[PDB]
Parts: sequence; structure tokens; C-alpha cells
Amino acid sequence: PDLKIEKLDEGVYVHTSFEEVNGWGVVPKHGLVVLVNAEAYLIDTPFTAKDTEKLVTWFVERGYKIKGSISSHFHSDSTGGIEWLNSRSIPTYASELTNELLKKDGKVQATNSFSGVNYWLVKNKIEVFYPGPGHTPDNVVVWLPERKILFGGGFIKPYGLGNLGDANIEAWPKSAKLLKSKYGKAKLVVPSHSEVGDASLLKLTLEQAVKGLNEHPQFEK
Ligand SMILES: [Zn+2]
Repeated sequence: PDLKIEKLDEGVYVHTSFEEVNGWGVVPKHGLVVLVNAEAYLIDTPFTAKDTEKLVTWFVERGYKIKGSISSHFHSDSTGGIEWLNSRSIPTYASELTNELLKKDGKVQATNSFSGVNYWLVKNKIEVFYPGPGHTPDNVVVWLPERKILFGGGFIKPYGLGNLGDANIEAWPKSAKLLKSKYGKAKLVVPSHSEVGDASLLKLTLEQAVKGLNEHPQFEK
């Protein structure tokens, strides 16, 4: 299924790429393209080199140069395009924790890394926030202050925590509480697979996290 690009707000697009899960079916993965000063920043990179190339070239050829990409966590649904981006010397970014996990997993790393609670990828325009470990030990979210849009990625799991292989279920509630207190002001929250929502996704996630500690989508009901 082809890469999709849909307008979310002025200068904010959702890119949707797709992975086949053999024992289930096809799953959508959302990232963003954010336009700042007629220049493009990737928020998460499509699974494959081919879709990353397609996305990038799509913007570049029409006059919006790719300035960089930020990957929100180490899973390939967020980092699959880092190889291609690096091969073209397009700046790639990910936290130190994310790069360390990529290194351990024998994956190509972002060329640029950062640490701390807040990192401004683009001053006043694109902020990276680390709420603490959750869906993965390294997960971060990306805040766009001008549109009040939060890309939550894999941390935002409003309707089920999903793959717990790499999750920190002990810390996830505290992290989710922090995120919720931090970005209750968001107008839109963008999860990796679930539908774009409002700030209510922050609370649902918390609930999930909590319930989880008490111990693809699942459509059976
Ligand atoms: Zn993940």
C-alpha cells in the first residue's frame, strides 16, 4: 500500500506508511512532515528506504529542502529511514538513549544526538520532550508550539499498550502523568497507529499504563 501524505494543519502533514504483519494484516504508521520557513523536517521516518526516499524527494523536488529528521524511539517504524537519510548526508537526530538502543540492536544510528528533558530541534518551532521510559526506555515526543500539536508516537497507546517487548511498565504511569501535566494544552495528539486525537489521548494513555502495571490493534470484541 502506497505511502500517503495528508494535510494536518498549516505546514504540518501526516505521512502514513504501512507494514504487513504476517499473522494479522497491514498496520498504518504515522509520522509528520513539518514545514518551517519553507524547509522540511521529518518527525519519524517511514519503515523503508524506498518510502523515505519517496517522502523526501516529494518535498525536495517541489522546493522544500529537507533540513533533518528526528526519530521518536528506536523501533524501526520510527527509524527505518535513517540509513537512507545518512547515505544522503541529511542530518538525522535521536536521543542518546535511542542511539544506544540502535547500536545494541545492530542498527545504523542517528548522526546527531541529544539528552535532557527538553531539546529544541528548531528554536521556538520544534521541541523534543522526554517524559521518561514507557513504551520503550527511550521514547520521546515532539511538540509544535505554534499549532499546539504533539507527536506522541509509540508512547501514546490510547486503546491498548501493544507490544510490551521493550516497555517499562513500572515507570510508564509516572512518565504518562508527567507528559499529561506537561502537554494538557495540546490541541492535537498524534499516536503512531491509533487515530489523531485531542489532549484526551494523554489521559487514556495514562489509564492504559496504569491498568498495564496492574498485571497491531486487536479488533475482537
Ligand atoms: Zn515502538
